[PDB]
Amino acid sequence: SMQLNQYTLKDEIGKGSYGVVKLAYNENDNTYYAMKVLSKKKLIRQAGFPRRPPCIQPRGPIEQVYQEIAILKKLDHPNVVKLVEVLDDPNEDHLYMVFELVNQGPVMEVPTLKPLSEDQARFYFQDLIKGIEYLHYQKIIHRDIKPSNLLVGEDGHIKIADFGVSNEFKGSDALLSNTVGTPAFMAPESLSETRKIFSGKALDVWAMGVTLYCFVFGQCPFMDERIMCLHSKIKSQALEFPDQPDIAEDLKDLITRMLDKNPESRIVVPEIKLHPWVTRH
Ligand SMILES: COc1ccc2c(-c3ccc(C(=O)O)c(C4CCCC4)c3)ccnc2c1
Repeated sequence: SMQLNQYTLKDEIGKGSYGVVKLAYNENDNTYYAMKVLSKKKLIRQAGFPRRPPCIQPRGPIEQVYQEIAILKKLDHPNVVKLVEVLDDPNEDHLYMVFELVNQGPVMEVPTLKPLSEDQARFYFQDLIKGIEYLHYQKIIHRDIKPSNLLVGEDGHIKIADFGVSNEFKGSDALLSNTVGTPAFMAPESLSETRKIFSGKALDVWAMGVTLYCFVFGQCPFMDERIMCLHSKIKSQALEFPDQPDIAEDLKDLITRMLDKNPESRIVVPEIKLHPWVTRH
């Protein structure tokens, strides 16, 4: 182990888009936390080398980690991770973010041969709806919703984690020309060279749909090892359900509406919350 102020850093417990997460014992309150460890110089290099003056690269890449911190400081919800401390010396390269620990870790790593039952998928999906509606109300889009970023706590409820690429918008929605994400979870409107911008909140809904499909089938609905073919399938392949496991028709309807390739007609979170599959047991 190693010592960092009042914390004793132990094994790696996660690795997200940036940095690594360590188990950290706080000697002041005899409690374990999760500590994300980052290198400022490594974050700057991850955005790419800057271009000589003549999809524009941001001028100051280090601003995204400080946006992530500002976003996390704003959020207090039982289905969202809780940032408790930031350790950041301006004369040091490392940055540390301390979170309340969510003991069981990620709910699923896609693909899996052990999907969730329909009733357990509903319980976790109800948690995901609560967390996402709260983020959207706080004018936050997550941009990387997938099962591996949903942590299961001691209480069996999930918390949304990995805000590394999250964005705060002004107004009613985020207006995007391009976006980040895990390709198998990216919405079709984000994968074409077009003149048209798209809604950030509808990207999160599409990713919730791919997540729910993963919860019950253990793999994404559109999949290919060849990136160009994956993008083509997301944009042009009709959604299909495997013959087994057999799932309820109302669940198929909900997933179909979340995975509407047209973001204008795609179901919105206030409607998802009242869908018959979500409100029954
Ligand atoms: C038991 O295992 C864990 C692992 C990560 C945790 C975290 C945590 C903190 C920050 C990030 C991030 O990269 O931004 C992450 C990601 C790493 C991969 C999954 C999401 C997790 C928080 C609280 N309890 C955790 C418990």
